[PDB]
Amino acid sequence: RPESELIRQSWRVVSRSPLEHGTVLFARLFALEPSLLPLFQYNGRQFSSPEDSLSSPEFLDHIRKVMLVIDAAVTNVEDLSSLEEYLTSLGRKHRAVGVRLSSWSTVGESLLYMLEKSLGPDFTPATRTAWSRLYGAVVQAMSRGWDG
Ligand code: HEM
Repeated sequence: RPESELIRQSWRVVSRSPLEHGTVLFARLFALEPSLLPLFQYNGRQFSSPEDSLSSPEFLDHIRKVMLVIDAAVTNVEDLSSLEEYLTSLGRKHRAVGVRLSSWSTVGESLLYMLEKSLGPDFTPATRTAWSRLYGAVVQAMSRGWDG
């Protein structure tokens, strides 16, 4: 695939500094869908504002976890079937946390925004298409966690 190469090349730029980039992803996400903010319940407390989340070590650790799952998907882009069972359980966990299926599309748009802003001119419509497809496939596996 030429898509798989576009993904690997674009990810190299981002994975240089995963917290900085994942911070962008989450800041964008809460800008679009502020109702996701209460789902992060560290020590039984909710964040009042999006900027509160950025001072939480647990929240920042979650950004790292996110970037690592995406790294795994990129590493396995040629065959994502090997992550399917893991992603299904990840889906189930997030359903339990309170993430709705519809919110995954917002996460996807936030990921695309982060890529667009990091790559600028290098974020070509083919790169965008490749990432939408990869992310779509991740979500599809995760959505198998919603059957019950
Ligand atoms: C709306 C988006 C999301 C919300 C509200 C959310 C919320 C949470 C919460 C509350 C936890 C449990 C506490 C913690 O470990 O920090 C969690 C765990 C986790 N999240 Fe997310 N999350 C989101 C998106 C994602 C995405 C997109 C990924 C990866 C693609 C991801 C990967 C993880 C991982 C790997 C864990 C640890 C799961 C485990 O093994 O127990 N999360 N998430």
